[PDB]
Amino acid sequence: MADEATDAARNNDGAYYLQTQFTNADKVNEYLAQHDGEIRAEAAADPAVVAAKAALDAVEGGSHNYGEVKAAYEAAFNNAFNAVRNKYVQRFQATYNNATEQEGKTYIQGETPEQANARYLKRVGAANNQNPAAEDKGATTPASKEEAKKSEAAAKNAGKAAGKALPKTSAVKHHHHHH
Repeated sequence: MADEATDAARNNDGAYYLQTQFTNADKVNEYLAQHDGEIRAEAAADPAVVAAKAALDAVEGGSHNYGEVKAAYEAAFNNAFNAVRNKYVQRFQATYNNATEQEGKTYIQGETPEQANARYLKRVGAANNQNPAAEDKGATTPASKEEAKKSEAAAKNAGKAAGKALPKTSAVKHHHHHH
């Protein structure tokens, strides 16, 4: 069970270069979306990615070389997914330019903007070797451990009661009384 995968997703604008949808990138995304399956499968079937995941399941948690295989797995994944998506959109546009240009063009490049980012990521320092890795028991926010007891007291004050007094005596007898 040395595997755990919180798939949480990001259906949001994520252009490393357009930073939204600049230029005619809508028709790009439309294709990259329409074939997101074949693209994802190719990227996930790349020798670097299969090997890196299968090595991760053998070194996970933070086990030492973990940081390396983690960085390699990421690098190779993004690398591969970029490379497949790139090669397709490049073919697609340099076919669906039929009108004046790039029709039949076997002999000219195009490059892409994400390609300048993706160039940085290339590692294939393990290959071959593919076994399965997904079983995370869901783990959909466990509000385990939630309580707040408290039980306090204070302030006994400890006042006093009273003083003492006495009535006067009657050290008088008559009030003269002459005749």
